[PDB]
Amino acid sequence: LKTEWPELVGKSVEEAKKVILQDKPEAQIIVLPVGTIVTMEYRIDRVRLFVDKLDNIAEVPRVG
Amino acid sequence: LKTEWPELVGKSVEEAKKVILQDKPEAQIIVLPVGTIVTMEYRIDRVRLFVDKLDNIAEVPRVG
Amino acid sequence: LKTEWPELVGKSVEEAKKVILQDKPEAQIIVLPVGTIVTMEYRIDRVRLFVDKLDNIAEVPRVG
Amino acid sequence: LKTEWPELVGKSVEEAKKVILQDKPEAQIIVLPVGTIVTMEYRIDRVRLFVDKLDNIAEVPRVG
Amino acid sequence: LKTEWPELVGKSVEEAKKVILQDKPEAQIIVLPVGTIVTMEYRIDRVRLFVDKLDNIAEVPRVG
Amino acid sequence: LKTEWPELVGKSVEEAKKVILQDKPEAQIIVLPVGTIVTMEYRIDRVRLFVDKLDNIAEVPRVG
Amino acid sequence: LKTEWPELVGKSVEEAKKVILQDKPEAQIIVLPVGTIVTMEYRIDRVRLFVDKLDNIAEVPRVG
Amino acid sequence: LKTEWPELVGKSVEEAKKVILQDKPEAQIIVLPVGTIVTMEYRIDRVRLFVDKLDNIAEVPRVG
Amino acid sequence: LKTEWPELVGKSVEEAKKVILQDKPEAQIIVLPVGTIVTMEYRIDRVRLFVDKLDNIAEVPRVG
Amino acid sequence: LKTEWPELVGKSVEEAKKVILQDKPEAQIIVLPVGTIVTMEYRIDRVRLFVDKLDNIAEVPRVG
Amino acid sequence: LKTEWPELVGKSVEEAKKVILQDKPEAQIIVLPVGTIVTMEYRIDRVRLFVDKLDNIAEVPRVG
Amino acid sequence: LKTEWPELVGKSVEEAKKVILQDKPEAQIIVLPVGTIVTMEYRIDRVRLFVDKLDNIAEVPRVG
Repeated sequence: LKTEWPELVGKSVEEAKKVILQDKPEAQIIVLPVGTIVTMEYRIDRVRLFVDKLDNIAEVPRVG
Repeated sequence: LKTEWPELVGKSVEEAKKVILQDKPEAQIIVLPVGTIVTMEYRIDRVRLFVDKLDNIAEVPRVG
Repeated sequence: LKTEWPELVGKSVEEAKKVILQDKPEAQIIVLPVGTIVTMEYRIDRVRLFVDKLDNIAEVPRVG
Repeated sequence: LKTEWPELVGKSVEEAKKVILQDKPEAQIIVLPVGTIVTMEYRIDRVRLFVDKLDNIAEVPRVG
Repeated sequence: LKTEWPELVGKSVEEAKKVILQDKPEAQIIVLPVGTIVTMEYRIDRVRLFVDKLDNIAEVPRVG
Repeated sequence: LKTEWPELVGKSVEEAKKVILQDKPEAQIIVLPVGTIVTMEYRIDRVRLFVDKLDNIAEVPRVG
Repeated sequence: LKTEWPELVGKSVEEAKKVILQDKPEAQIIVLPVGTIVTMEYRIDRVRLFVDKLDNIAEVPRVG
Repeated sequence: LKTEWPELVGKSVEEAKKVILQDKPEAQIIVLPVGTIVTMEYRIDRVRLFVDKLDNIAEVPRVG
Repeated sequence: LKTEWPELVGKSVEEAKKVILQDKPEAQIIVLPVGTIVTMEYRIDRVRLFVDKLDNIAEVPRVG
Repeated sequence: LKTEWPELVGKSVEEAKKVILQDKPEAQIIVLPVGTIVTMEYRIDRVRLFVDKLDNIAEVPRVG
Repeated sequence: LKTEWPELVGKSVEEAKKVILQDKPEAQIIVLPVGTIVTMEYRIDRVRLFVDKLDNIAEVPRVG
Repeated sequence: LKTEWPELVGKSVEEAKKVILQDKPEAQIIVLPVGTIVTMEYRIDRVRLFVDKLDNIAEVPRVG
């Protein structure tokens, strides 16, 4: 399953959209300047617990 | 499919681990203080394109 | 009760406003670039206490 | 409806928990150092749209 | 005493200025994009002490 | 009216509390490490309007 | 000695320059958007020591 | 007039205090870890104007 | 060529070091808390040019 | 092997691209404003382990 | 040896370039908006060691 | 002239100090956790001009 497009680095948005929609017809393509947000790899086995000063769960745990 | 544990907000790490491993035996549980990183919802239909000043792809596009 | 519009990811502002105002006629719609602020889920059961070096309440506690 | 506790500024965590649980027996109390995260007022009428370079919706819109 | 204008969320700058100057004729109105600075509630009873590694006062204490 | 204590820079928390409570018996004293939050002068004549991409009011305007 | 111009809040750059140069003919006036940098009060009696993990001086101490 | 102590880089806090108080008996010495705040050179001729979206003065101008 | 160890997520530092040194005997292993720095994928084909206001090269370009 | 172009500091993007593509015909050139992201030297011998509160591996270790 | 140009504060880029190139004919002049990056004084005697959780060297030490 | 110690990555502070002081007897060694500050290469030919909204010099230009 193809989930990354390293061949598109350096290419135009127009070329990137054409290639991505060929491989992933349902793609919802979002165009952002570098450094807008810090993306993160999704790990379906991982569950992060964010805890407070007393080691209680402070945010809703979710897979990723 | 259960991917979030809102019932665990306010509970201890020990209780959270017990509940999560019951629902998701393979979970790799990570314990972090609030505010360490900014997590983000994973959207399997979305592909973000991060672009440079000339609208060329600057980072490897990936699903999420 | 509908409080999220995942179907609007990738659509235009114009389409998003039309859909949101159909579902939520009172919506006050605000349009911001990605990464402007870090939004956070509202949890009506939760009360965060922000404390100082001596574990005294430093900000007004509020629900959320 | 009471949703804020300005009278607790300057008091201990122990006193704050006692008062909050009297007013809101279901409260899930989280204790964090000042400056950990930037909280934000929840506005049930507001819907923020976070948009990309081409004014398309980049994140799931939600009430708040 | 009116110190907040929740009714103005979603309205134009022009409408906001008209309403604010009606309620507060002396208002010095400043127009900034979201996320420029992090504003903070002013609490006339509170005095924050900002301390150094040795718990000495490092900045001039002021009310707020 | 005294609202600042420049004479306390360099002194201990204990000395600072004694002086502040003499001048302001109602003070709610909060002790934080330098750099925890960015405080800001309160200006009772000023009203900041935080606006979105379309120059609409995005946050509740308040005095300060 | 006048070192601050609170009367200029809300006025134009043009008006501000005229007033400041009347009071301080040598002023080197710099025009920046809000939030560009975090300015800090200069205290001629204060000397900050910035220290490393072993409590050694890590940066050149200077008055301010 | 001596306003900087480059000879103290690498020395202990104890040695630094002894030297600084010899040169500047009135010094109010503050000890902070590196990176706590971003200090800035004070320029007595300079006046920064921080402006809003409409080029109006948004903060009190001050010398420095 | 193995350059990533996804199987180590959730395991101890001790187990991780043992596995990494088996696969990569020369590894120089560094142990940091999450969120200390933002790491980035190295792309041997890519050359980033960081430019100033006038589109001149402002930093030494390097592969990566 | 040439992996850095210190001779290009101060030159135009156009000149930089010409020189880089002469030395590295496969270069994928990305043009970004200064300060967009914090780049980091790639060290093929190094493996960073990012750990959680309990010293467990929190992110996939990778060479660099 | 002249390494700083305090006389140029408040002057135009054009005037600054003329003066700097007179004093330093080899200068590679870079023009950036305030707040883009945090510059730092170079100290030829200093060597910073950046260490990990176990006090091992985590980055290549360099003079400065 | 040796100005960097890549051979010390992964070694202890004690070993690093011994090696650095052998090569550079005058070194003023500072020990900081990773991510405390963002260091930057010093370029003796470069002069950065930091400019304000009107392209006037806003900070003292210096070599580096």
